[PDB]
Amino acid sequence: GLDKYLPGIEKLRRGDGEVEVKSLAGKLVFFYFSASWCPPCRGFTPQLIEFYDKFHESKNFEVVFCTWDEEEDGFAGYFAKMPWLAVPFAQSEAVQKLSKHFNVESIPTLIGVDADSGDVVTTRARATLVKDPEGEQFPWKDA
Repeated sequence: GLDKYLPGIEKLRRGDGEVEVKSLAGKLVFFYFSASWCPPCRGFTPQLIEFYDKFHESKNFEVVFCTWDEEEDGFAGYFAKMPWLAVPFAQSEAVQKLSKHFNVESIPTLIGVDADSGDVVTTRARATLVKDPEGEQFPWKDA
């Protein structure tokens, strides 16, 4: 189901190593579009980390950082501060195309899709998460 969003990407970053995209079977996957340079990302990222630490297991989801940073050497530093996965910096073309697919015009943006079906679940999770820190309305389904 994820083939559509990350064509021919089989591995994602996690800490200093990697995981197979196959390990996301059955999960809700949030693509998190952000950058070290983005002012509103600074305040949002820690709110997402809190939500992830509390609920990624119990609510069965994963976060995949999709960078808008264009400085390679900053990538390590910025992703190092996150607990989840990332599209590798060298697969930035895939991130750009995904950003276009979802009409991401500003960051931060958080889009949730079902890994198995590829179906879009929510496109507004950056807005809804800040008003729902306990995830009482998770996964904030689009109409």
